[PDB]
Amino acid sequence: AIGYVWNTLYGWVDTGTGSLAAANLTARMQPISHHLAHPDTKRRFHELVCASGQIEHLTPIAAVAATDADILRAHSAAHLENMKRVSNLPTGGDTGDGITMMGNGGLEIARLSAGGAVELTRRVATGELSAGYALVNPPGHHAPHNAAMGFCIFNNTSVAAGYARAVLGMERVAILDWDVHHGNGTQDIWWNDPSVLTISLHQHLCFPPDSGYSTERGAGNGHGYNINVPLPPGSGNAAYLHAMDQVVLPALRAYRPQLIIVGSGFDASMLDPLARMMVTADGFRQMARRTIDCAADICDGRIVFVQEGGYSPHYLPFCGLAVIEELTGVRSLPDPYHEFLAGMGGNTLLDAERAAIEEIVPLLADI
Ligand SMILES: O=C(CCCCCCC(=O)C(F)(F)F)Nc1ccccc1
Ligand SMILES: [K+]
Ligand SMILES: [K+]
Ligand SMILES: [Zn+2]
Repeated sequence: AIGYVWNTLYGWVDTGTGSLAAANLTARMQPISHHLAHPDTKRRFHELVCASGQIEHLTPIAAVAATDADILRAHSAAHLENMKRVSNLPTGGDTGDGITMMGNGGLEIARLSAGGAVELTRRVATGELSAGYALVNPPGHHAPHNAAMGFCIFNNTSVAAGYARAVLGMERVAILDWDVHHGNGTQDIWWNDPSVLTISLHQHLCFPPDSGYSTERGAGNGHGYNINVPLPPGSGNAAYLHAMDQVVLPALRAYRPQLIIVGSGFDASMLDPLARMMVTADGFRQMARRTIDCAADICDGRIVFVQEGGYSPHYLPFCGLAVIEELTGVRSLPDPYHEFLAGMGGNTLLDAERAAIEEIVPLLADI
């Protein structure tokens, strides 16, 4: 039994008329119909899940709105009120950073997104479901304790981990983030806390700026329980898999969490505009396979995938379907881009990719 969350409203997120920042007449930034982060990309993933027949092998899980209490396990009271404030606006607006807009009443979607991750987590921890994928939107991993950041209103995976901790009585949770951008928000929230291990693989210095160095390791009792794996631009399947086997899986095995949550972004894909990595659907399949198999060994298979980024409306759906096919064990479709992307490279571990991954190995000893 594999849980699956999609709520119609995830496809209704209002990203405005700009590309990234707002449309801007002085700067001569022409309005456009599809902002980089337009919800269509993730809706296409859902429709592919359905049209492929994969949905026949899933157990649909209705999202429940994250309460104020759920949100406060990961965020400050000032953050929550500010988001209520912004959501009350006639056309809503920018949440603070200039690129993260909430539409009017947008808070309802932000609660359903966080809440989808919570509900899926609850039913897996219960033993109703062995595992699941929550295809939520807006994403979560850039939102720190006290802010919205980089399209993220609330930190979905941290709301879920906070629920696993406080309500389900779990002692140890791991959050593995393979969205191509640094999970700065998740790092921030659990910084001082050894009871949540946070692992981020990312393109070095992609987003946020000046963030996600390997020297960011947590603090206090949480020192040694934040792991960053910054990778050079151009890294593909070989680099990601090397990183899985040499860093991620050993970290997880050393840590012994009771639940693995995956911040699952597909913006490391070969065709993504918002990074320069070369991962293909098979790369993501192989990453999902190894993490699921790891979960089966160390925490009775309790693994929850939660949607993060990815900006290719053409390719993301097939990267996403590959991960769901690994959960259900049922293959629906080939990757119709495979032969096209195959010759492009990324499948060889380059010396500089190896050196980047080898820098993190010593950190394993402190877990
Ligand atoms: O770099 C950006 C774009 C942010 C990229 C957003 C990545 C978000 C995700 O993939 C996720 F949605 F959070 F998962 N903006 C920016 C950064 C610094 C100065 C001015 C603008
Ligand atoms: K990441
Ligand atoms: K931590
Ligand atoms: Zn991203």
